[PDB]
Amino acid sequence: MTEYKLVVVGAVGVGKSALTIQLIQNHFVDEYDPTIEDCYRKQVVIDGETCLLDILDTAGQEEYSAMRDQYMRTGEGFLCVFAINNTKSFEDIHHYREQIKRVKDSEDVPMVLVGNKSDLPSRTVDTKQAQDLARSYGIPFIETSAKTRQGVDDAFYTLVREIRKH
Ligand SMILES: Nc1nc2c(ncn2[C@@H]2O[C@H](COP(=O)(O)OP(=O)(O)O)[C@@H](O)[C@H]2O)c(=O)[nH]1
Ligand SMILES: *Sc1cccc2ccccc12
Ligand SMILES: [Mg+2]
Repeated sequence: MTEYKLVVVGAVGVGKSALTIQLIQNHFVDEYDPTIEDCYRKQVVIDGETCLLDILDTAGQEEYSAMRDQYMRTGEGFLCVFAINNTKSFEDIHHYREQIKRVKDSEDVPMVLVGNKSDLPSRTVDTKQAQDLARSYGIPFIETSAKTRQGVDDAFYTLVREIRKH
């Protein structure tokens, strides 16, 4: 059956691991080693079509490695994650976006922009400015909380739809 290869990228601490573990294991893990990169696989059903998701939860020290480049070439879609209380992580999106397009040598790569930690009160990044950036990229924007589950399945499933459309 169909497999979708997803790569979760973004600055350290934005919640890549928390998002991935919430999606797969349905619980919020609050102090997951920042240095661990790993693959999470799970069978799921999406719009009826039964699926295998292969999700790469990236670690920052691997950024310029030959292995990262191969993983990006293999990856079919990218969840580009920032935190809504961390402006720098939002500004880093530009960097990850350009890297993915370069490494995969394409201007149209399946992607979703994710603004995580939506449960936190101290917002520094407006939804509108994230929506504006996503529009400029021509990709969906989904706001999530790995802690509460809000938006998590939508983020990942929407990325699968983006891969289908491609
Ligand atoms: N309140 C809240 N905390 C979060 C959320 N996602 C991650 N965190 C916390 O933010 C920190 C970094 O999360 P982590 O998943 O390790 O980030 P990574 O470096 O992108 O893998 C951890 O302390 C998590 O508990 C969220 O949606 N809400
Ligand atoms: S989850 C996983 C494991 C190995 C290689 C991958 C490439 C791209 C996406 C996900 C991967
Ligand atoms: Mg992590």
